[PDB]
Amino acid sequence: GVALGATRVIYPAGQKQEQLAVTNNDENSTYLIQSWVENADGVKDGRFIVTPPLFAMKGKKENTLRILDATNNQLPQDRESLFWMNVKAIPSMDKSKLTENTLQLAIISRIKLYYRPAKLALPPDQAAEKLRFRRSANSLTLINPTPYYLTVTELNAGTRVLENALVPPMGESTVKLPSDAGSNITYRTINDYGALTPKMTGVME
Repeated sequence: GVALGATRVIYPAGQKQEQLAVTNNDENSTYLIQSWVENADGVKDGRFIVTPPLFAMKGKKENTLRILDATNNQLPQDRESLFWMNVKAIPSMDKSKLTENTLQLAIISRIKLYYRPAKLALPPDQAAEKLRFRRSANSLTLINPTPYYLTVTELNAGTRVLENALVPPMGESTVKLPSDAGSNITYRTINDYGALTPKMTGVME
């Protein structure tokens, strides 16, 4: 819920500030966008700040967020970094001035944000071609123990078609797989421009 400029956002050596639009589907309801960024842990750490981080707008409008460098914290270079760019978007946050703490109204849009100064020696086109896969009679583990982080969208594994997933940092994720799943894997990915790729082949081992 809420129609932000994208469903996924990238900071390719943003080295100033980037942007993310906000719009709505409905045109009656007003919204209160309340961005915060999180250290992949869902802890809100001001390693990123947003500007305006906090606004109301009328739902059918645009109001862009800009998202700017507040890291400076000795981020790694032997691997990259991943953020969650959470937005509580309340369709008008009335009934939150000391009236209990149980206002359900919160379309938390929960977006993901990549960081990459891209100063790793890993060739970023091949990042998706060294994301390994391990198939089982229940699961398909995504294997991103690589330093770079790329998205895998619409994973096809043998005789089955699977969900979108996101990459954990230098680690493995899992999606559902049947007790059939042939030895072909293919997928689309999100490259650093937000370019959802053509159908590309994929790399189990």
